[PDB]
Amino acid sequence: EGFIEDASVSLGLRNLYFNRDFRQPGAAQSKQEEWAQGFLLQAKSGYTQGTLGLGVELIGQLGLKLDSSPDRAGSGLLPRHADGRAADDYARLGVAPKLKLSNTELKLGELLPELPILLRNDGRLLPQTFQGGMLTSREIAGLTLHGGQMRSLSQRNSSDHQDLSVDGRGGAFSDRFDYLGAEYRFNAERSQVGLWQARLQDIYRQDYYSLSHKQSFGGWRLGASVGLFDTRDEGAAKLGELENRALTGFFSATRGGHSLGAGYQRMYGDDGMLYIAGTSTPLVNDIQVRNFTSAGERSWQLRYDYDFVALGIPGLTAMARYASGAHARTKAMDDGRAWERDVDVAYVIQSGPLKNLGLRWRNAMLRSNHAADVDENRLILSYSLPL
Ligand SMILES: CCCCCCCCCCO[C@@H]1O[C@H](CO)[C@@H](O[C@H]2O[C@@H](CO)[C@@H](O)[C@H](O)[C@@H]2O)[C@H](O)[C@H]1O
Repeated sequence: EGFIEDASVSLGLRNLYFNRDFRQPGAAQSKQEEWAQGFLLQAKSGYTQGTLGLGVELIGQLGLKLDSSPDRAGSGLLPRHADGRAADDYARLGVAPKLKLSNTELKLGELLPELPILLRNDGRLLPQTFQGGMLTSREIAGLTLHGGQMRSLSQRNSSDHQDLSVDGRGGAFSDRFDYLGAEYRFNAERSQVGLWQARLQDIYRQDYYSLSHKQSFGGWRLGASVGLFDTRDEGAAKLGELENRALTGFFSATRGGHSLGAGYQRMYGDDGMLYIAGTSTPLVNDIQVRNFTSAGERSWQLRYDYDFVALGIPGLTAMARYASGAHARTKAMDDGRAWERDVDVAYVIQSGPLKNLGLRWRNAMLRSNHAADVDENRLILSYSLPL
């Protein structure tokens, strides 16, 4: 009578071939080329009856080495020993109790947060996870309030957890990551304004402002979004004084399966974008291999999408984008330039025994006069088994 009625168990399967090719010689390491199979166990109970409902969730991970050689092993699909050898496997299991009162919900334990201020990475074999507690509340129509504290994370290619730190810096760690968020949706569900504040204890404080609108016009579906991060050092300020403002925004137009979109992004201040180690960001140029977040980096993006439904081939989609950056500072030089060209093709079998089986290919070129030039390919096989 509930609890057992809204319960679900799924087994996510991801077969991944990853090949990042470094073009410049001597690159010391010529290549990251690995192949792995991941398993993602997610089991949720429903909630016990009563005004205060209890429930529990479980996240299980298993990554298996299918092919690797130490000369080419840092791909991020697998943990990597000091000898340079990939692990043959790694696993992880976290439980997550949950309470629900009215329209307010609390989860503690192993978490998969997808927050503008803390976006869990899923760019390899197995998801990044966090450890702590999340509150989510929507007692008011249109409004969603967020609060929580994280204490540790587990990176995508690790069984283990570790204290939090900031991407690209390390050295300074924290026990305590506290946030608060508010999100108001209006104009017949079209417009939305967001407000966020996060505090990585004794390292940084980060504000985030968000503005977005989405509206259909006959056959056109236009979308506009703009966000702003403002990050300063905080407390004892272990990384020292920090100073980044980071702007992002795009506009998107879609009609008859075709999508075109332009994006802009700019890093202001002595520091580039500051975020939690290994985490993703909602910045528009956070793309396949690079995210264009170096100090002072100004960048834009043009993106094209097509949904092959219209041709009579549903499940087939294609995407291409070009990202260009300038004025990046890298001790060696200011006016650092880079450009990345991504190509995404995906197919999902829509009928038959193999319904929902998915194959996706991601290809990227990156060239720069500061970053390492790369060519990257990933083959991704996907399927989700309900239990
Ligand atoms: C379909 C997929 C189902 C897979 C389920 C299989 C069960 C998983 C068995 C191993 O699980 C892991 O064991 C690691 C070794 O013990 C732990 O390291 C963790 O354990 C800590 C101590 O608890 C520390 O040693 C580390 O830093 C790290 O956090 C970790 O938390 C745990 O998840």
